[PDB]
Amino acid sequence: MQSHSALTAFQTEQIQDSEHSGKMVAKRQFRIGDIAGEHTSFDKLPEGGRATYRGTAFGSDDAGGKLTYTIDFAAKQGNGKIEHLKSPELNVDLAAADIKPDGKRHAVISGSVLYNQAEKGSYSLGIFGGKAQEVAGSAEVKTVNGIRHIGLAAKQ
Repeated sequence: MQSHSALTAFQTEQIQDSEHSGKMVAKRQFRIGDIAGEHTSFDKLPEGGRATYRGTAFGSDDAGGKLTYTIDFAAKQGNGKIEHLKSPELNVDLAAADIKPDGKRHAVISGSVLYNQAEKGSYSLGIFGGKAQEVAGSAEVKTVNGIRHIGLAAKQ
């Protein structure tokens, strides 16, 4: 009828200044901080979208893929779909998987992948070079047509 209301709120290691509340820095607080983008943006990735993760994911057979560049600087969801093989089934799409402050910069991203339909693959793409240079990685995509030991090489 005469009826309305609206509320919302959110923050993380992306929202400038709020960030101080977000990550660590200096605050009393309790037990609530970001623990998502802290080191992983800090590497030197700003709030923005698509960074340049250009690489190649050669198969144990080299029936491997290309690592297409798709990471939102916003948090560094370092993922890249593989879509360039003689068999459509071999197309490995990669899920968007984010990167907590693990071992600092967290030189791995625990991203699951699927062979068109078959989600029997785990990737481990990593970061180094601050802006993201040496996105050194591996996968172990495991199927009747899953050439596990993927040689992941990349440069930007």
